[PDB]
Amino acid sequence: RFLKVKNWETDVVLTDTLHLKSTLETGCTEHICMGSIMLPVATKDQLFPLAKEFLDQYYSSIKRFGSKAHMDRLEEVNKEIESTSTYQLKDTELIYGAKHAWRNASRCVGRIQWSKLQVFDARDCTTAHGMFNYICNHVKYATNKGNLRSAITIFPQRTDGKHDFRVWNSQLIRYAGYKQPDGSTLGDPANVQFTEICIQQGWKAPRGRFDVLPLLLQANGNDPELFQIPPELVLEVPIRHPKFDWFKDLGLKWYGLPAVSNMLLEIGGLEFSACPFSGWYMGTEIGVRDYCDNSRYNILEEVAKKMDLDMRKTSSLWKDQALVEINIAVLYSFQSDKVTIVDHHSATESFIKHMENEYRCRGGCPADWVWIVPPMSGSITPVFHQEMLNYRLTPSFEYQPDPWNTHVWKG
Amino acid sequence: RFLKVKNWETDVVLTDTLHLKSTLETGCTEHICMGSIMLPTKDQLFPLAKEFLDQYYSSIKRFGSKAHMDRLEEVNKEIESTSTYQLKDTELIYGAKHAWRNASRCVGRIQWSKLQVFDARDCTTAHGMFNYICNHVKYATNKGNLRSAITIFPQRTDGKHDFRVWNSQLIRYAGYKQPDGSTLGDPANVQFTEICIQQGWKAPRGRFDVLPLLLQANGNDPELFQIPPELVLEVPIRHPKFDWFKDLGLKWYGLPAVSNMLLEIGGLEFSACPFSGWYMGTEIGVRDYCDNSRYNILEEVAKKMDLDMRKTSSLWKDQALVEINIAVLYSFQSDKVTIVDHHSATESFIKHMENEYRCRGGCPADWVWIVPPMSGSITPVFHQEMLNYRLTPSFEYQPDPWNTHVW
Ligand code: HEM
Ligand code: HEM
Ligand SMILES: Cc1cc(N)nc(C[C@H]2CNC[C@H]2OCCNCCc2cccc(F)c2)c1
Ligand SMILES: Cc1cc(N)nc(C[C@H]2CNC[C@H]2OCCNCCc2cccc(F)c2)c1
Ligand SMILES: C[C@H](O)[C@H](O)[C@H]1CNc2nc(N)[nH]c(=O)c2N1
Ligand SMILES: C[C@H](O)[C@H](O)[C@H]1CNc2nc(N)[nH]c(=O)c2N1
Ligand SMILES: [Zn+2]
Repeated sequence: RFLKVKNWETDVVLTDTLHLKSTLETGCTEHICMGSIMLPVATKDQLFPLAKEFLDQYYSSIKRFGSKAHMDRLEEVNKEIESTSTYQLKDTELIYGAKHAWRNASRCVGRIQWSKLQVFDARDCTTAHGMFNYICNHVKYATNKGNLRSAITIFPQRTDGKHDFRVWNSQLIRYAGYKQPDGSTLGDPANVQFTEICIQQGWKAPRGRFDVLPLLLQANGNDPELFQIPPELVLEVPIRHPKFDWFKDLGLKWYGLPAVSNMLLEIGGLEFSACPFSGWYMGTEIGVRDYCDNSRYNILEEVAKKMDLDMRKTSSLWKDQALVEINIAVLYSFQSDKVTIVDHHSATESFIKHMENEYRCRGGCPADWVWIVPPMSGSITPVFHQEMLNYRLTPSFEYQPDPWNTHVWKG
Repeated sequence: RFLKVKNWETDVVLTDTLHLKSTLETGCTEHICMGSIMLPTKDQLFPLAKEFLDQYYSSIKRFGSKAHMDRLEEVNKEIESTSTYQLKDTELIYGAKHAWRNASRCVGRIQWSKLQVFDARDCTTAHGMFNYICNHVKYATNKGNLRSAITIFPQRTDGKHDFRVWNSQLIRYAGYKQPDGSTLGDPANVQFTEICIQQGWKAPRGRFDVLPLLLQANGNDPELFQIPPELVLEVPIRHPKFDWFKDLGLKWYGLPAVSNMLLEIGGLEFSACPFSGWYMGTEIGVRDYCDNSRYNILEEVAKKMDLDMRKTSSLWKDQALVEINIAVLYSFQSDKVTIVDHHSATESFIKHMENEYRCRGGCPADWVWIVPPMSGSITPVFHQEMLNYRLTPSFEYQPDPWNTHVW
């Protein structure tokens, strides 16, 4: 079956055959679409077929499908599975696997870069202190004094599900949130819970509006342990505006390195529950979501007062006006300090080129329109007008429950 | 069976049971989501009628009463004899209100039960259609105090005697391809404009020429008609801060009136059913004015604003977008023509959803369409999970008649 997608701005039609490979479920049915729903121990039995499918993919990618080396690898993995109930990936397979999980991430607009990904193999790691060291090196390499480089660090795979490696942080770098008795929140409201957990684990909170959180690291199923990332390793950018001199007095800053640390990486049926990865920001992530969401820093009102906008009625579009200014400020501040950032116009234009290329060379590109279209100025970006098909390919990045919900405390 | 939808900003969770009454297919499968694809007999007619009549009689709390069963036998008999049937006026009104209620891509549904239904099922000619349409336009415009309305022409018979309005909307602006190779006026209507000209329309060849109506009655060739200009309320576009805004030469019409869709009630097909409401400001200010394949005025406006157009990262397009949208709303408000901004419309829609979940067990909603084409995440709908499914009665798309009609 061939499926077509059309761009309604350019009339370009593309043909997807790749979706035929898709194994997993979407959440939708012939009678209901769950396209806007945010979230819609493996055995020997299920494991070899997952391993085979992955090695067939890997050996096709290197143009050695059906070779002796291909056949020998299948038998060796099969034998390792019957012997030990699991198997170990080669370095090369691990690299290919991690790159492909990114290549397959349908909610990621930054995928044009998928094949430049620095893979750090941390599968010899045994302790939380070892994790902290691996994570510091990742941050330093990825930050690169502002010239950001994509990277992922891969800790040991799940075994019985009782010995998981986890990074308890949702991102490697984030700011604390503190609920006051009067119901107001100081810092980032998204991190209130995680911040309480840290404090309870013995973190001494400085209790300001931008306190970088400590790392909370679990190795081999043990109780997690706290670490402060060295501050010379945390690149931050004070936010100012190219025309509004008062913008700086809002006291805003943000960190330069977006690094997601709470996803599960699946490769050939193996589960990597700690696999922190990082790229660089698209401006709207900070300026639209982090600063302007009502449940986040929520600065729209304050910024609009300072611009003296008419706030008596929504139809003055004061919210929209202040929103664009904050986003100019974010981009300007990053560019002036030579910290890599991409604006939403440029990122979306690159994505369309990436998608066309993927359709030609790969037979498709799974994409989640709800997520790809930026949270401001939707239809002035070319992705708004692009039909997309969403489907699940492996290797993949998946969500997993927050560890404080599942962890067995040892004391 | 029971499905939950969460709002991530407010933590409100709703439970959807209404989806279980869906019959039509979505285009998705368990292996693929098509949520962003724009277009994904006697025997057939009776279950359809029975399903419609059951929901009707239940809506007036007479499910399974004497009247209910009686109507079912009467429709059954008429189907058995004539191969079709006729809706009672009450059913036609209910079916139209519900097709709007069920329109998953419409953010304006809080208003669904206040719809004026004009029954035009006695119409026989294009001149008659023209009269009904003018009456619809004058009624709906109401000197700027807009009122929602639908006019419903005779249902389909053999499919060779279709009533059709060939316009996509009752009121739209002409578009002309030029020697230069550029486009004057609205490029979305270049083809339609040409069909009007090959029908003998004398085009003023301007940037805002109201198109004639092209009306097909009973399967015949369509005929041209000019709407009386005094019936077409228009708004000159000016800006509350920027004096120079007036000089761009911009205006828009007050009445949004979709005229190319098909209304399905009880298995009966109404191929001509123009309906109208009132604008959300972004439809004009973001889509009509700023789409690259439309009026595409971004470059011009950013110019008058002396913005830095060197690099995309100065957000010049975004700054200009906002001003333009302020201007559209300001103009309509100053002229007392009903309009709603995207903030107010999406807040009403969240309220409507809450109403529908408690009263009806759900609300079918297409997030890709409900979320405004600007400032998405600062509107509450962005943070609202929605379930999309197809309920009947419904509005459906149909082929452009010029690809189908036999001249
Ligand atoms: C190189 C620059 C990159 C840019 C500009 C970028 C852009 C983005 C953006 C804007 C999102 C949406 C996140 C949200 O709104 O919550 C996203 C999601 C995602 N990206 Fe990227 N990305 C980049 C690199 C990467 C890398 C290196 C990986 C992994 C190797 C990755 C994998 C993912 C995944 C798995 C998601 C889904 C997150 C979720 O569902 O919560 N991306 N990307
Ligand atoms: C009265 C105020 C109304 C507002 C503010 C409103 C708002 C909108 C908007 C913004 C769209 C999306 C159109 C697009 O982006 O192309 C839409 C679509 C739609 N609306 Fe409404 N609406 C209103 C009344 C109505 C009425 C009276 C009906 C019919 C009785 C209706 C039925 C529909 C349908 C069927 C669609 C989908 C059309 C398509 O797919 O092209 N709406 N509405
Ligand atoms: C690698 C990378 C590069 C980049 N530019 N941006 C990113 C996403 C990060 C940063 N800016 C947002 C954050 O995204 C990670 C969290 N994403 C939403 C998680 C979520 C919450 C609730 C329900 C769900 F289903 C999912 C990663
Ligand atoms: C009744 C009403 C009120 C309102 N405020 N707004 C409206 C939508 C009108 C106005 N502003 C746009 C137009 O919408 C009608 C055309 N809609 C898209 C047609 C289409 C093309 C190609 C593929 C598709 F799947 C669909 C109706
Ligand atoms: C309900 C809705 O699906 C949810 O708010 C989504 C919408 N699109 C998104 N898109 C991105 N990139 N990130 C998000 O967090 C969301 N949130
Ligand atoms: C490809 C994509 O589905 C298409 O551009 C859609 C997206 N969302 C939309 N939303 C509305 N309200 N109107 C539209 O025309 C569209 N276009
Ligand atoms: Zn779907």
